[PDB]
Amino acid sequence: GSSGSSGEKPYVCQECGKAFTQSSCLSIHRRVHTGESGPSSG
Ligand SMILES: [Zn+2]
Repeated sequence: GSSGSSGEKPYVCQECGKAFTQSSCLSIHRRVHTGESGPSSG
């Protein structure tokens, strides 16, 4: 379900744009947030 208000899991990465169902997740994420990705893939 969804509510009609803001302030839902403030922790939201912007570099790649990935959310997390749990908390204190973005923390460890930033740790392994090195390198980039492009359309070119194997
Ligand atoms: Zn990210």
